[PDB]
Amino acid sequence: ADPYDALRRRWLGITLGTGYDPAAEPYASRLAETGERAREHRATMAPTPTSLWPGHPFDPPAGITFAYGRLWTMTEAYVQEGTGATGDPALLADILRGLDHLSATVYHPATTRYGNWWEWQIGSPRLLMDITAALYDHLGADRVAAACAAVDHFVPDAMLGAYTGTSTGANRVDLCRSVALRGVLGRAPAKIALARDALSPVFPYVTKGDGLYADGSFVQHTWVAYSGTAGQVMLDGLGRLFTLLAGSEWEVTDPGRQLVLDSVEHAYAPLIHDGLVMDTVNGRAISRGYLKSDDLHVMRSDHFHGQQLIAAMAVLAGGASNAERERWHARIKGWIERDTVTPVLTAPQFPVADLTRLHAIADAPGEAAPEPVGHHLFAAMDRAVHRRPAFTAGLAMASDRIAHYECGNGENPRGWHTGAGMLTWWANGTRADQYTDWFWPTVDWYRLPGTTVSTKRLADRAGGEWGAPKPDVRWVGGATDGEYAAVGQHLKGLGSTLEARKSWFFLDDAVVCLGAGITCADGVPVETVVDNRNLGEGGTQALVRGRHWAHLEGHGGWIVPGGALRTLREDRTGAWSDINTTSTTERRTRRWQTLWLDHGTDPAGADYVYTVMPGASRAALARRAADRHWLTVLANDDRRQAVSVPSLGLTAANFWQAGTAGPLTTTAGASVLVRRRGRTATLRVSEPPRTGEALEIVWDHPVGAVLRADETVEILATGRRLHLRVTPGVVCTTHECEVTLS
Repeated sequence: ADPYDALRRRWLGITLGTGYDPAAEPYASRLAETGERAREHRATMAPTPTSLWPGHPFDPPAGITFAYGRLWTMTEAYVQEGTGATGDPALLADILRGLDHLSATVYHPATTRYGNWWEWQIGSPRLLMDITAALYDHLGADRVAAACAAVDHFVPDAMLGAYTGTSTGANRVDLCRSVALRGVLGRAPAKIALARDALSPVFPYVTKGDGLYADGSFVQHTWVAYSGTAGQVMLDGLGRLFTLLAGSEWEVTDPGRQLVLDSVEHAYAPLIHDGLVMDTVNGRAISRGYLKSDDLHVMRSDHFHGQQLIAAMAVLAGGASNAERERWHARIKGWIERDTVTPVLTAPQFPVADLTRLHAIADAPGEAAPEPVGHHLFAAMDRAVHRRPAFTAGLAMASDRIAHYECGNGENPRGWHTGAGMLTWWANGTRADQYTDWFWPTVDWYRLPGTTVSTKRLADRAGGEWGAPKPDVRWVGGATDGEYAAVGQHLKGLGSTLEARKSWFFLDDAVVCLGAGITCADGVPVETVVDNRNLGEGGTQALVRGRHWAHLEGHGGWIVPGGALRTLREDRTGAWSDINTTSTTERRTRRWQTLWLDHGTDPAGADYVYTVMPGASRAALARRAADRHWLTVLANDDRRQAVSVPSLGLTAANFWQAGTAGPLTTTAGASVLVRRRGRTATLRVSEPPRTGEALEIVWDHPVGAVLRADETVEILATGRRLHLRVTPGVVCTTHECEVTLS
């Protein structure tokens, strides 16, 4: 009918959800809880020249936002079925008095802003608009017009002008949201259109600093890999607006919008496993667990963050094409089926609108999609993710672009080595709670899985907060064909003289890990942590040691040739408060199985070889341990590290400098993957140092003719050898060339 009516109602569908049964669980419990809190706020509401609730003053301005936040909850009790206060006139009268009092006292066009800009331009107006929308029919024309004028005053048009300062990224999105709503409720088309338009500069990929990158990475705080939690914010915020405006005269039509939509499968989905989103992209938030300020007592964890990120995808899906919706829902349905740790459909933190969208997804006909097999290298944030039938793995590195770790606001004080080549993993089709079940509050932060560290003692927050500490290196990245990968990290340890070359070769049922050039002058032992597994409370999983191997029941195994493997099993006790000033002091005990290699004190060019086989059975492990022809280490030194795997027709090489490994030669630091498939071979090369200088590769193998090659790849010779000249760019893109053999 009317276009403003269609938006208002669509927004209420988005904010409150639609078409569920308020008498069914879990809705019924969420609605009752909103009722119960609304009664407590109504009982305590007390209007005075300086507050609306006692103890929350209007200066500092957080007191204003705090007041609107409670009137919102009161509104929800008013409009929703099953709260035990649905449609109660006395509750209505109290929301009114509270709104009038804020309007009359602080939040109006005569007040010149004080303190934190965010409370006036984001916190408060986003709630005022939602209240005005939910209570549109009960508020009268003067209140509606006065809410609009207040928004015009605190968020003028100019706040949607220059894309800078407090008006970028998530801030820009949330500013548009208020303007858009003010347009809808005040029936002002120009404000809607300005909201629509001011979304545009959020769409393009960035190439430095905060934002989404073309390769799918997502960075925040300038240096910190942050897809896990900051991604939730950008998808939910944009998701709300794309959905609101879809089908209307102000629908987003900017072709950039496709980069937002593409991000769901290209940036976020690969970091989601059976419901969790990987702690390698959760920054300091890995340390929260039970928050002291959280009255619902819901543990933060990789699953909790995953649930939020999944919910946000389900929001954006109303703003996408049909074909997109049907792919995204199929993925979400798969996650909903596989997450046995924190059941998505009954997650306690979900409000009913999120519950509604996720149940509609689970109740629809259509595939539950499995996570596809493959490899995603997020080079711009130094992250990799590998999936095979037997397991899922996530790797965290650090470079001159990406912090070793973030600490700040009293969180994550010991996260120093989470960037030191940390290799996290899950065995597929087992409960996916390895990092969820009080992993972080109990772990030994000096022996994170996969890493090489000096055992040197470090202070809490060593290196500085907010992602200040970055190793002084360039070569961090790799090459992939979307299925297998050569990844390498030139490591300088946090707060240490440690320097090391670490490589990972992600194969079909294993990751082969090579290290070389391990050099330290700290005066203390240096370790490589072959693994460190949380076993849960009182775990009795058998550890069996053949081989040069060990196998951990329920987990997988490790092959370490040349012996000297150490192991320790021990119980460790801790509390989230040990790693977060804002978390509770409740304690748990967890048992741990830790494996490592001891490089001695002051190593000078030490090295290692090990293979981890996540998810492997005992028997698969004993056979691979006895098999000495499946893998050849072609080179393992500080000039180059390289493997040959005949069963995959695979040659993989990290060149730390010009050199030769097996049949490959390069003029410069490069990562190279060659795959031979009968009569065809594909070559992939990237340049992780990112100098962008042209480099040459020679593959000593007879090749017939070139089938295809990227523009950036020049063919210098075929016949007896293949000789390429690659102009590689500065973002560690993998360049491709496919040739017929021989």
